[PDB]
Amino acid sequence: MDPNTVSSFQVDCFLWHVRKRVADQELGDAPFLDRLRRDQKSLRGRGSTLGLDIETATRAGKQIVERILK
Amino acid sequence: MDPNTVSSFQVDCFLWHVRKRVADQELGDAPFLDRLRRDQKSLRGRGSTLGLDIETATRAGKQIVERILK
RNA sequence: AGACAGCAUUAUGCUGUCUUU
RNA sequence: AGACAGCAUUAUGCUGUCUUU
Repeated sequence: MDPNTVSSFQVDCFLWHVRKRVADQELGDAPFLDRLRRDQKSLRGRGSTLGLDIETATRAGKQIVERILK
Repeated sequence: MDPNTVSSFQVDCFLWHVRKRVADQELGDAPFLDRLRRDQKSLRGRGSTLGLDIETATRAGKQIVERILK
């Protein structure tokens, strides 16, 4: 696998999860929710193409984000 | 200000900053960088429409996300 | 009715990953 | 050449915010 393809997928998965939690807390406006829906479909297609699992990639993206924010 | 319009802007600003830091660490693929550029333009337009500053909104988004992830 | 951003559907151009004799 | 996702430009439909008769 191309390293940056995988890391970008992982980060994108984690950031989608963050956005979902924001939406769950009733903080999203209608466009924010529209983007959440579009991006869920996008990540599903990307995940399938890569043979990777979004839930697993989410944990990896969390690790990456935690590293770069310290 | 519509509450969810402002919170969505703040979260989006913070998540853009996170993606920029990911890019700076050479972890982004070309599409990831393409979206970073598009979303920068989008946030500038949204910020201008709202009369808000992206840098200040980034800090608010950080607080929101930290609260959400606790 | 205007400004801004997005989403959906279409077109055209392009980028990336992977497969491909 | 195929699959997937995106970006750019353009068309149409729509959503939200704000402004405005």
